[PDB]
Amino acid sequence: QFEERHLKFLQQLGKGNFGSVEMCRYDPLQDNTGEVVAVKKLQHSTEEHLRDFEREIEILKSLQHDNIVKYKGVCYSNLKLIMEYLPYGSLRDYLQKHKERIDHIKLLQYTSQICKGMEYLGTKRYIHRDLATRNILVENENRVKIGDFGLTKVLPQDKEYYKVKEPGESPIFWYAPESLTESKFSVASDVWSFGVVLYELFTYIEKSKSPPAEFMRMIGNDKQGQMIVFHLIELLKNNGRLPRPDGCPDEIYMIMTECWNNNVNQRPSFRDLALRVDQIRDNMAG
Ligand SMILES: CNC(=O)c1cnc(N)c2cc(-c3ccc(N4CCOCC4)cc3)sc12
Repeated sequence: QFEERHLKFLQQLGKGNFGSVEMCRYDPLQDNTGEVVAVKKLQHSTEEHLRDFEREIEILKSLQHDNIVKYKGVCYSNLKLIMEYLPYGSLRDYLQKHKERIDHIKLLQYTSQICKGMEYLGTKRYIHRDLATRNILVENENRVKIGDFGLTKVLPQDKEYYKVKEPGESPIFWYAPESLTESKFSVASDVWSFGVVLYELFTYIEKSKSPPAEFMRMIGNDKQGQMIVFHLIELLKNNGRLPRPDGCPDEIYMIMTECWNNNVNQRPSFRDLALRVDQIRDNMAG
């Protein structure tokens, strides 16, 4: 395992749900020849959150895929999850800062990699529940990886869905209708979120074009607080949806809209999404 005393703090990487990820140098020979790693810990350790974190850690190390962040180990005294450090950071920050370097062909390359990572999750009956570009990490210009699994759950053997309502704030603008109304999470709800991720990528993370900003504008910024979810539910019920991003090809927007089907069973599979995206990639190449 990783020893506490040999882990040197370098900087804070992010804060989500109930954790924090820090950039650290694991230097066991204290001879600055050690590798930099990412360390995740609960920002406020609760026994309920500790049990969830333990599960999260088991989920991540049971995963080995090119498009999933690598598990490196754990650190015991306050439990800490040690993961590989991806130098380019989250896709959301990377894309926002590098839009001039990233074209549509590369956006589809990332899209394809995200789908393959998700199809791999589904093969283990894992439901991510938090897909968004901020949870995708960039290893290099050509490779992205799903980098966080804090809300990931395992489907029960007898059901094709999982019910769960956690205390606090949820990323409601990335949530499928049945996740908002019934707290139901499934591969199909991950697909709905994947559609939002696709939307995100093609907006190049323009601040005014974010899902929260767009939906709040459609719902009315003169909205309340507890009623926000209620109005979001109604908007989606009446087929209100995120607009086609500026410059987005019509065939890409259709993938988005198909993922945003109110009918859970009509949403495409991740396997099919990969095939349609790779087909469009090839048609844009030659
Ligand atoms: C430039 N290098 C990096 O920044 C970097 C490198 N390697 C990594 N493995 C990670 C992981 C990161 C991270 C940051 C925020 C969250 N959140 C916020 C969203 O909600 C989930 C919790 C999770 C993971 S950053 C990062």
